Amino acid sequence: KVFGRCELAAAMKRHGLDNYRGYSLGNWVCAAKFESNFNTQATNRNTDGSTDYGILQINSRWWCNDGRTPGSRNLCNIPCSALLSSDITASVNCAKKIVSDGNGMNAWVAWRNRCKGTDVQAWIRGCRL
Ligand SMILES: CN(C)CCN(C)C
Ligand SMILES: [Cl-]
Ligand SMILES: [Cl-]
Ligand SMILES: [Cl-]
Ligand code: NA
Repeated sequence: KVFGRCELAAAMKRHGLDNYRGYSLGNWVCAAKFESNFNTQATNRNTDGSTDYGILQINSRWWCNDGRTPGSRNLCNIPCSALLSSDITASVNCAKKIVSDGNGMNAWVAWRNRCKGTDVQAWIRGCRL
C-alpha cells in the first residue's frame, strides 16, 4: 500500500506512535517518507546481506526473520514479510522496540541524516488529526 501523508500520520497516531519515546508524530512521518516513500512494500538489500522491510525499512539483522540473514536475530518475533502488510501494526510495534534500544531514532540513519533537527511538524501540517 502507498499511504498518503496525513493518512499515515493518522494510522501511526492510532497505534500510539505519536510522542512515543518522546518523538513527535512528524518525526515518524518524516522517517517513513525518506525510508519508503510511504510504501509498505518497500525493500532494500544491504551490503551485508540483511534486508530492510516496509514503511520504516526495519532490518533483518536484529528485528525480523527472513531466513536469509546468517547470524541474525528476530527481536520483534515476526517474519519480515509482516512488515510489508497494508496494515502497519507490525511495523509500528517493532519500531517501538527499535526506538527503545538506546539510540532513539538515530537507529534510522535516514532519520538522523534527513529529519533530525528539521521542522518535522511540517510533515503533519494540515492533517486532521
Ligand atoms: C517542510 N517540508 C520538508 C515538509 C514536507 N511537507 C510539506 C510534506
Ligand atoms: Cl511533529
Ligand atoms: Cl536468518
Ligand atoms: Cl531519545
Ligand atoms: Na533476522
